[PDB]
Amino acid sequence: AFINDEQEYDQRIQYNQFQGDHFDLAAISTRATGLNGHLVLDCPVADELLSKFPDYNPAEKSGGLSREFAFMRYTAVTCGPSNFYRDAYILRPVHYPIPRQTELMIVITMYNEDDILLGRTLKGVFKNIKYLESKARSSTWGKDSWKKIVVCIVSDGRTKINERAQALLAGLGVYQEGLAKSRVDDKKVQAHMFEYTTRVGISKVTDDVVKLTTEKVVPVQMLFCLKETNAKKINSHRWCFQAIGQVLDPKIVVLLDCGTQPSGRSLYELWKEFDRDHRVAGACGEITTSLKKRQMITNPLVYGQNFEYKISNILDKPTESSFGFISVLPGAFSAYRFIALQNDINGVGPLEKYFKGEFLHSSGELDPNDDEFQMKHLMLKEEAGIFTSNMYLAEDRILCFELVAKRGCNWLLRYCKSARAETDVPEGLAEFILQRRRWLNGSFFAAIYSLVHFYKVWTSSHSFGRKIFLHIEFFYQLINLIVSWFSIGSYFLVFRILTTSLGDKALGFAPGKILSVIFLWLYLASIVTTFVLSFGNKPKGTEKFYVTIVIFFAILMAYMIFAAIFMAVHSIQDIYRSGTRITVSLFFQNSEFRDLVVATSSTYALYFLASFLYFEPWHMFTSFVQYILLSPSYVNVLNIYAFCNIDDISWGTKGKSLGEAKLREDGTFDVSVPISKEQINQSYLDQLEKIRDPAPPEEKVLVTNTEDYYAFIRSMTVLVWMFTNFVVIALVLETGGFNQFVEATDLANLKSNRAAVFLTVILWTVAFMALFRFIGCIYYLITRLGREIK
Amino acid sequence: AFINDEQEYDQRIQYNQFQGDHFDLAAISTRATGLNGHLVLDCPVADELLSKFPDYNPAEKSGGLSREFAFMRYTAVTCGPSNFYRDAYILRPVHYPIPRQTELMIVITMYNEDDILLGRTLKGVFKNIKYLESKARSSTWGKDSWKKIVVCIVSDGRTKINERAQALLAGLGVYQEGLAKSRVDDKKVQAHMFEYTTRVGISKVTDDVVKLTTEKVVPVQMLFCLKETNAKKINSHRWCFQAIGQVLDPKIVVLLDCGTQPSGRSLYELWKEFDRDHRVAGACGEITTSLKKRQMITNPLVYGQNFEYKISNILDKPTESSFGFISVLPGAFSAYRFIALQNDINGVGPLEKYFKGEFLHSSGELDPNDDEFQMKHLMLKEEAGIFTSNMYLAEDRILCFELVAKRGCNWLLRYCKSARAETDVPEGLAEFILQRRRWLNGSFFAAIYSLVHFYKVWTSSHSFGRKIFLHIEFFYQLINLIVSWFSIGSYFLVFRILTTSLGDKALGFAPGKILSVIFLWLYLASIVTTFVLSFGNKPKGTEKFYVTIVIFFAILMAYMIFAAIFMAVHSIQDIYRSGTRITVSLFFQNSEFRDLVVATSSTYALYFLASFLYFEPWHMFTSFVQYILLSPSYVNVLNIYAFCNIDDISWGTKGKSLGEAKLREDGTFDVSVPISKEQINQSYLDQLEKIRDPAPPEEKVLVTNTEDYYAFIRSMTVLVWMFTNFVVIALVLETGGFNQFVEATDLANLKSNRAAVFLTVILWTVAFMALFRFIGCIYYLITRLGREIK
Ligand SMILES: C[C@@H]([C@H](N)C(=O)N[C@H](C(=O)O)[C@H]1O[C@@H](n2ccc(=O)[nH]c2=O)[C@H](O)[C@@H]1O)[C@H](O)c1ccc(O)cn1
Ligand SMILES: C[C@@H]([C@H](N)C(=O)N[C@H](C(=O)O)[C@H]1O[C@@H](n2ccc(=O)[nH]c2=O)[C@H](O)[C@@H]1O)[C@H](O)c1ccc(O)cn1
Repeated sequence: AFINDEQEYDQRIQYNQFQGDHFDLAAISTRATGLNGHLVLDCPVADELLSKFPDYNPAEKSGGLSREFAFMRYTAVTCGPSNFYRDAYILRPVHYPIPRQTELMIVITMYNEDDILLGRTLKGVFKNIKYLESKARSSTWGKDSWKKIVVCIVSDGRTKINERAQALLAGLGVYQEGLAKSRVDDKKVQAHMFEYTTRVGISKVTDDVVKLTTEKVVPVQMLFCLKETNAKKINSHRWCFQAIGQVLDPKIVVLLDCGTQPSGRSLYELWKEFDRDHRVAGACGEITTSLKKRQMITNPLVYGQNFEYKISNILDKPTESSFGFISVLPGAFSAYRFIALQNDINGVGPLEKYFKGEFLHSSGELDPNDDEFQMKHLMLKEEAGIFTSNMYLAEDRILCFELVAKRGCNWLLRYCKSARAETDVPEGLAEFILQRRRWLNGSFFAAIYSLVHFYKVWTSSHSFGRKIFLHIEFFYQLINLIVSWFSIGSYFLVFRILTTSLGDKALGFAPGKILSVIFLWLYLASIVTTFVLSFGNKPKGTEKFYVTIVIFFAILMAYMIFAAIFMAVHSIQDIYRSGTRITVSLFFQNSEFRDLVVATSSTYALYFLASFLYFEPWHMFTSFVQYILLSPSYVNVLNIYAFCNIDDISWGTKGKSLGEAKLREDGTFDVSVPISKEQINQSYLDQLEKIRDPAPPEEKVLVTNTEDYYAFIRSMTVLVWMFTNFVVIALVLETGGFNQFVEATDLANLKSNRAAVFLTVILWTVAFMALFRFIGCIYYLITRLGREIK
Repeated sequence: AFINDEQEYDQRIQYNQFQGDHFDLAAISTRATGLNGHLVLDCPVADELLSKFPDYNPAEKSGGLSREFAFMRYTAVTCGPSNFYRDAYILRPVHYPIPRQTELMIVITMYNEDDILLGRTLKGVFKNIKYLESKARSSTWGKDSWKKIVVCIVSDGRTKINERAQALLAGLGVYQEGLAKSRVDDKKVQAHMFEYTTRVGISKVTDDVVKLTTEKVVPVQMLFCLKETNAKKINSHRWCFQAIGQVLDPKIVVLLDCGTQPSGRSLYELWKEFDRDHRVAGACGEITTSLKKRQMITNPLVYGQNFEYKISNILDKPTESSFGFISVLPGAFSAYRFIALQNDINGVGPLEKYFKGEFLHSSGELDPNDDEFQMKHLMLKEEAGIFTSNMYLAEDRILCFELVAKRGCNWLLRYCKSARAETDVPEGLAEFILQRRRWLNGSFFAAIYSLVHFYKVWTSSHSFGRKIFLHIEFFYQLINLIVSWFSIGSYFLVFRILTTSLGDKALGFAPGKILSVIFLWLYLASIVTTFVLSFGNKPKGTEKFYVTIVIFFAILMAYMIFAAIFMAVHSIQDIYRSGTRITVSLFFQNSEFRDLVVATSSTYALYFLASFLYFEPWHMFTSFVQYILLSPSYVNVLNIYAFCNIDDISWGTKGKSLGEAKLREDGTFDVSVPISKEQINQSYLDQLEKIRDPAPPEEKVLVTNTEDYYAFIRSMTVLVWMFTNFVVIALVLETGGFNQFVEATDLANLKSNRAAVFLTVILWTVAFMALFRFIGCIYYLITRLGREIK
């Protein structure tokens, strides 16, 4: 088990002086004393772990180690997040005789994750902490910097945590099996907290095994909170913010997920981003996809996701950062300023909005024995509108808007490209669809909520120009939402127009008509099958149907590109045939050539320039084709599945022995039945009276269950989506009854004109959005360079 | 509580001699002795119930009543249906010193039904038994006929049974609360059986209250089997047939449902049907809908259902009875010959097929403690094909085909119109849809199964002509299935053709085009909304959407009828305009007039004649319009909901405390945690070894859950249905890409020709099916009259 930039860190660190502070222990005889009336145990760690440390001395009973390094502390929490601070639950960092002030709380969320992912995450965090320690000419960082950093691991589900990750945590010395207790004082234990200052560092993380060693390891404060029952990531975040954060009172809370490995200096970059400008309240870093042992042709999906991530980080994040409002901060890797998230005195704030979703989106069955029964009952009893009851879709995204548009605060959201983190993307198609469901739903709901409540930014204390530019960004987001809502209809219209154009006898392509008909039939079949499977079955079961649909859509996209190229070439040849010389004006006057070629080429050129200026050009070659071929799948399959499954009904449906006869030694059976005449007569009369009366009306008027409400909401949403898309399609191609209002000959010309107008509109809208994003990223680069010079 | 044809029965009955036979009791001290090692208690009934009887004498301790009338017997059954006969479970009728042979077992099924429905059913049964007793010149019936009849009530769910119905049963004296025991000898009690010979008769059943009296009441044997947990009607029928039937060994088992009130002589008619011809194995009686306090205009749905039932009983049942094979025997009211249902020595038979559906269609989670674990494990372990695993759809319908096409037996199914029963139809729309789901699914699956396995009738020992006529019936059923599969597409095609015909400028109707377009859009919207609601929501929640859709379809049907009439009138006027005189040949040569008018008029005339010849003409006037207006709803809404919900997933998903710390008198908490160095080191080494190895491949290869299988089956079925219907529609109206293969002018003429051909085909197919059924019912009437003369 035990065996270049990192080397620089080791040189600056002495490694000889790591004596811990003395703290009061809890007596353990096996009666044990608990601090403040709570179940607290300070057990000793395995002797071998102590022996590994260089400072260990065989003569010393404990090796001469400090109290913190020698004993691991276990606490059982029964109250829950809401009352954790109210109760006298004291964490070790604040329990020292000299209080320790936290500067950076690194939160890690785990759920049945393999030991490899946790090992990679912990290796990244340890490397970042080592770099922070090694820093010499820093006012805040340097010697004894590890005392200001706390690593919190919140595992979701005691019975769902992977055994190998638990073994890894035990190897760190944080976790011990025997300590955990199910109940205390007839009260259920909601969470189990283990606190330990580990001096064990992960040397390397291979593909199959994890190797940890004690050589050149900086001490790290570890707090491992194991939850008794899984209550989702929102409940995990409630534990992190509402309960632990208040006790620790840290700044710049960093959120991480298992499998995300930050760089060697990324956390320092995030902290510097927060430190330079005091108005910044949230930050995010570039996220990258690993391509170590994945081939270009064997894994098209991975490379498509890589291209998507690179384009996002290069165009979308910089522009939003320039405007000061980021739609989404990646939960996998982001950071928030703690004070900015605090609610107002009135009780309304970003955290309240974020947490309300967990309470509202759940079965209305509250256990009276829970100590949080009053809070949940009050929250559910309150009248909730459409937006409040549907906050669960937005998730973290709501926090960004709530932070920017505060009543009287001046906060901003910023994106830094210096911070980089590597994560693992889902290789399988079913996992990809399941992941994209929530992304799409959250993005749509967040956009709608922000656009509807855009007036809230007026009261915020921002500069007038800042408000004007925020309004410009809101207008851009409105345009993007409108374009995204009509994605499927626009794709179908473009496909139909391009395929039918090949059917014209003017151009010499014979199989055009038959191919167009076959592709239309296959498209309709794929759409219908996708809808049926989305409503009925689970992605993991019927994966092959989705694979076939994706392959068909890739082939169709290839055919569409070929048709567009053929049409453009034919138009150019006709231009030359017409004679009278050729001029650039004539080329730009031809609708076919212009729309089909110029717009797409301009968009590609903008993407290429943006990639080059960021010194990340490879993704424009290695992973472009896969993304282009998969785009129709992105629009159709993912969007259909996301909209059909808006409601996430995780909870199930709903939720005195008469007697016991025991055979005795003899054949007789011991029974207790009525014997007296009086009681039998009384029972008979009671039955007669019970039946001898008319049936009263029920008039239950029960509130009923919430699952019906969310199912209704999802049904209405999908119906409206279908109706609008079909209205647009009927208007463009005269598909419905509109063809009756025209004649045999006028229909063709009118349809052609409408199709041309639609094509030019959509293509130029896409090109203009690309230009907008390009200019935004250019400005981001210029301003970042100028700030760096300063 | 206690207060003309029936009068005739009382006159013939002496009512003075009703002494019961003596039987051995079980000692009840409160240790009580059980017969054959089972928990059996013979408790005394309430003294007032004994006092009511005329034979009661105040001087006598028990009033002089017989043992059976004085004591009620309770038995606790733990084994279940499979092993009930194997175990020494003895029912009172077979426990007498002189064994009693059962002649007619009247089974009643109850599930949270109101006391009113049970009261009506029991009143009907008691009246039938009284009539049988009164019969004088009968070899089998007459004096002491009540000893040959046993009434079995199987209630589904101990905790779901309605309290008022239970009070009614207690008033009868069958049920007592104290006796029931949850467990015996550490074995769960599956069912609770109460046996009593009640002399209490229901005098009348008002709308709100039930009145029972002891005057002029014939004793009735009652066996009330209350099941501990609900396992559906198939499990109830398993209890009735597999377990009670074997012990009683009756003939002509009669099946009834709560709320079905048979006539005063209906059961005698069924028994006579069985007695006259020994080849008959199953029988059914006419079922009627009550219209006492329901208005023609206030309740259109009730009258539509009334018309449907009358037409069914007048046309469908007689023809199938004439052929000797009935597709469905109403479970609410039918009868079966017990010996015909018995399985073969090899273990294959109608009952095995019927019961296999319950076992296969359920969660694959068998409790090892069940005594039927071996049987269920063997059945599930066996390889099951598509048909065997989907038998749950057919339900009772499978029994009919399994009976007719036996390997070497000669059995027939017959329908008698002398037997009549009145039932309550669902007034609400949601209840109607829920009821029709299973009807449609069962009919479709039974038709498919019978058609596929038509060759099984070859080996049956029937006359050659009988086999020929059965094959003719199979061909007719194949045609009916084909017509029913394409119902929605045919309806849409007819609607589109009729609405577009009004758009032609030849006829002077201006709003035709706009109305056609609007109706097309509304039709598409209704279809899409129906599909979405069927997949997503529950009928009870979103009832108003269905109501609106039904109203729209009724309006559309009215408009379609108007359009057809207008077109026919215009065609006749053009015929007159053409000149050259008029002849019947010219009228029958015009496709428009012929197809639109002659076929529909012929069908209506056939229906009218069939109604008149059966002396039931009123339904052709009172309830015809409602059925005509609701037919499109029948085809669209019910069929869509039934096909979208083929899978009935009733079951849910899926299905050691670390320690306990108790605070003592002092502040210390009592805990048990590791103390010794050795155990801590051993645990640390164990964790190191656990993590120090590579991850082995899972390779679970688990069988997985069955719900996915049924969801997949339903998805495939709906997809195939959609594909076939759309193919037909595209072929007829040139809706898809087919229009590309024609020109501007030829398309209109070709579409018109195809539409005319489709209209004539469909209308004449309907007319010919109506004629076939009419001839069949005519033959049924003639043969029944001839048999009556004989
Ligand atoms: C999605 C993320 C990462 N791949 C991931 O999987 N995140 C999970 C999530 O988003 O839910 C985390 O949630 C935990 N979880 C799961 C189930 C539960 O029930 N409770 C619970 O806490 C999981 O263990 C996991 O750590 C990915 O890197 C990413 C995100 C944003 C982005 O812009 C780019 N990339
Ligand atoms: C449907 C029938 C009657 N209205 C009815 O409701 N039958 C129920 C059924 O068909 O299921 C019976 O099944 C019992 N049941 C219910 C739920 C459960 O979970 N377990 C259980 O035993 C119910 O109590 C009830 O007696 C109607 O008259 C009819 C039938 C056929 C026909 O051609 C014409 N009309």
